[PDB]
Amino acid sequence: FSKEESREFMAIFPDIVRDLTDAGRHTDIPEVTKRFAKVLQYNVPTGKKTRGLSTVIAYKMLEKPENLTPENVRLAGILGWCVELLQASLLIMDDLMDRSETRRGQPCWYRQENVGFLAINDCLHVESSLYSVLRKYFSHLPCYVPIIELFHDVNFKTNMGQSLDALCMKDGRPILSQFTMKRYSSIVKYKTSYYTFQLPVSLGMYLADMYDPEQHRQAKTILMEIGEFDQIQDDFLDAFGDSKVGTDIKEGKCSWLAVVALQRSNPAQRQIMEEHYGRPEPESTQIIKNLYIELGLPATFAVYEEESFNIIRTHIHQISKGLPHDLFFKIMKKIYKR
Amino acid sequence: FSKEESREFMAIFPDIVRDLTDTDIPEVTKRFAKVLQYNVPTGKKTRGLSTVIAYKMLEKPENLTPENVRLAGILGWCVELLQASLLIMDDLMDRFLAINDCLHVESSLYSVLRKYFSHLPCYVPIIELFHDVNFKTNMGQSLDALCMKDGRPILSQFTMKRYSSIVKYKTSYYTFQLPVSLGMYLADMYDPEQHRQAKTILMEIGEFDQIQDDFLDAFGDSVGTDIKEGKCSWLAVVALQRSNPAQRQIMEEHYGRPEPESTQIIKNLYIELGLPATFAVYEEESFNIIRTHIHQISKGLPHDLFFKIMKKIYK
Ligand SMILES: CC(C)=CCC/C(C)=C/COP(=O)(O)OP(=O)(O)O
Ligand SMILES: [Mg+2]
Ligand SMILES: [Mg+2]
Ligand SMILES: [Mg+2]
Ligand SMILES: [Mg+2]
Ligand SMILES: [Mg+2]
Repeated sequence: FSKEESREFMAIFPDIVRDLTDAGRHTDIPEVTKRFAKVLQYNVPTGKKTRGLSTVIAYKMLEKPENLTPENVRLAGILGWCVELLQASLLIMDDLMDRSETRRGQPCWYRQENVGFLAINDCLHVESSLYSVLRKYFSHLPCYVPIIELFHDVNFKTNMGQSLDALCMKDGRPILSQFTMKRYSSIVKYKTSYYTFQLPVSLGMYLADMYDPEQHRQAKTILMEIGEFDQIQDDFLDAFGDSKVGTDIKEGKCSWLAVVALQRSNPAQRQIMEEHYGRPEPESTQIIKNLYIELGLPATFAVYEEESFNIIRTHIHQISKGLPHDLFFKIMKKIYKR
Repeated sequence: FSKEESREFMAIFPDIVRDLTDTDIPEVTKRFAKVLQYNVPTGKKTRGLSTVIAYKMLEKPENLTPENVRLAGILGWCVELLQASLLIMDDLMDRFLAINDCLHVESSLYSVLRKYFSHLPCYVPIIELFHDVNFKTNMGQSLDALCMKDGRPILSQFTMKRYSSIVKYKTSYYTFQLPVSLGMYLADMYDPEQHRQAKTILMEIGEFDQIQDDFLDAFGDSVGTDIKEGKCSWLAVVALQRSNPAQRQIMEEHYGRPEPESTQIIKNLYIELGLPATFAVYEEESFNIIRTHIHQISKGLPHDLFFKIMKKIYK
């Protein structure tokens, strides 16, 4: 993203914290409002903010140029921060569920002194807070109700994704019979692609007064295809990228690598996965990495990266109902880095 | 609640489960049906039935159609979905329930609202009420947690002002305000002054409800764990107001400890400090104040609704 777009977006965050903690609403409980400021300051504004900024980009590529006022671009930024509020809520909870040590370079929120399982309340609180932001800045606009309904629906779908991911684990141990490409695809769609890709684009559309369910559906078909590649590349680089140190094997994740390894494995190779996948010992991670190398997963990913890129590019050329192709090409180029 | 009211309310629940669960992801949808079935419809449903009663006592008789009473029942089930999300979060904090099931069950009430209410004039006030009540409930949960540090109760925090705030935010908003404000909105009663007048009485009733509960935790016939858990209970707050330095040291030493003998030491102190007699004086004085405020209720609100709520809490 541009320096001007990044700085404009970052300037909004302190106002959202004031709106949620210092707007003279709850003056009888200052210790709680001061704490919630710290919850927001720790968990919301330190990332790359890809999803927030992408909300602004989407809006700027969907709206008529003559409607792109500083005021409307700031509303897009506020919607972006609501996506970053939802994400913060989801990751606070996922870290507690996964018992992770760090997120985005920082100790996980639940590990901070006197949090622990109180992170569940903080998760609910941060997600609830975005609706207060929506009421303040959007209650007077026609997009208000569609935007509220989109956030609640995406929250419900993301929960289905997280729960489906959990149905791949039994008492801390991966259930390898569950590691199918069909279930993988479903996990990625529900758990990540709705909030990562569909939510920013649909928000841009609503702010631009695009309400045609068919325009949203066309955008969704493409964004779910891009989202699937984004998570597959992420899974690949967890094991094969250059040092973030990847822990997906130890964690027993239903990764694209594990799914494709099980498709390709002879019985001896399947037994290695059963014995060593999702185990804590370093030598068990190395055994799984070595099996991924033996099964040719690097070549497999290289072929998938080229084929998927060509299929998505073809599908974007075929988009209709006046959706701008350049937006979908721009999202592709960010994800494929070409 | 009449047999007819209870039975009509219960008949809605299977529809709500089908609405939310019945797809490319049938194994996780089936699981979510079980999450709902196992956690939402069991036990008394006082908050959801209160929403129906509020609507029936607020609406014009001519508008009380079977169809509108069913809409009130659906709003009551939305309150019960929020209750279930809060009981799940409590079960998770105590401990096939998954940690995200509390978030998922809470999110599901907004899908029910969209389904049944999105075309009605009351829709935005209702969704905004749920949004605000959720935020306030979370603030109250956080304030309760600020009364504990490193596993020990912070007795300097145990003030009546903080106790009243905890009860208001954590409990009374969603238990008492939300059912009545829903009944009002469904009956096209939008006037902020009417909601405010109801709120004054409902927060007083909610305060007595929690104080009675706190009293019975220690003094009721069973099994109460407030003392062992170091809870910011009315008994602990008043004990600290009434204690001399020797009595305060007994609280510092024994409040919030795991040993059964420490719970008996604290119960003995509550007896020594006359907490039972203090509760008797409060129950009589609060009953009189609340009855007075109900008789004074204005802005065209019905007395009988608030008397009914008061009578269920005080018996
Ligand atoms: C309803 C909830 C709480 C959803 C969580 C959403 C999410 C993006 C989880 C992280 O995935 P992960 O655990 O597979 O990977 P990591 O934690 O390593 O990012
Ligand atoms: Mg996870
Ligand atoms: Mg995780
Ligand atoms: Mg990853
Ligand atoms: Mg990780
Ligand atoms: Mg109790």
